[PDB]
Amino acid sequence: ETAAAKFERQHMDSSTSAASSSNYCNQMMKSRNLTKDRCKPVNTFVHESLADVQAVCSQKNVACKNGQTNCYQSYSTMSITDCRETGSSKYPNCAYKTTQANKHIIVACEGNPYVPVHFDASV
Ligand SMILES: Nc1ncnc2c1ncn2[C@@H]1O[C@H](COP(=O)(O)OP(=O)(O)OP(=O)(O)O)[C@@H](O)[C@H]1O
Repeated sequence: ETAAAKFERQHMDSSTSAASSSNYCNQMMKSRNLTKDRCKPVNTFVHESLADVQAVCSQKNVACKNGQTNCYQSYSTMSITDCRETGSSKYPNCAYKTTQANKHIIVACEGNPYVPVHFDASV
């Protein structure tokens, strides 16, 4: 699995313009293998074309949280959904608070082609 393909699986959801229910996260985290070896604590999904998110690799260059300079912030807010684990969730019954938002995404890019491999933050 390429880092790029991995990024699409953990972070991308073109299927829908946003989460409708408070249990998007439960379905999505399970169905993308994010709750397989353990319950991943937090995970953001992005509801935009794969082309709109890839285009972020030549938008606003900013400093990554780990110190590298291959991070880029989007000029536009984008539709995102934050999944956060509930303290009353125990593997294997992973449970998640769904949160819908419009924020700028920050991603790290790499490769030829230069594509997103890492989600750094949203602002
Ligand atoms: N500037 C960077 N910061 C962090 N990771 C980076 C950076 N640039 C490239 N990467 C690469 O991205 C890959 C994926 O990182 P990671 O597993 O944290 O992705 P993620 O989508 O952030 O996962 P999570 O949702 O668990 O935070 C790593 O193999 C790493 O080499």
